[PDB]
Amino acid sequence: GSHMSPDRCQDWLEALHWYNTALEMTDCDEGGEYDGMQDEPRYMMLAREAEMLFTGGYGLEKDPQRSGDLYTQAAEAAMEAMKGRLANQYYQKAEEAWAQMEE
Repeated sequence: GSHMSPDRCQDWLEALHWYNTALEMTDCDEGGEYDGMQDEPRYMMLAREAEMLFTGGYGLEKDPQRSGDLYTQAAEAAMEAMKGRLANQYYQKAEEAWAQMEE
């Protein structure tokens, strides 16, 4: 191969189609695919803040609600960036965030 490319363009639809109800673990197969990603990834920022809202971050109080809202937005931006694995994980984390309120 020349360079790992996001040829898994259908995988993010597939991933979100099967859903991820928090407690569903996946392969977590997120390595490094460099093709078409000519953009400054917003989903990492959104997920980083979501993480700060999840476990408590730099001046961010833990809030499962905002945490999931940020993770769901992050998943949108992730699946937008042809990265289904990230979208799935962030969605998995969004579900976990709210699941913590019913546990």
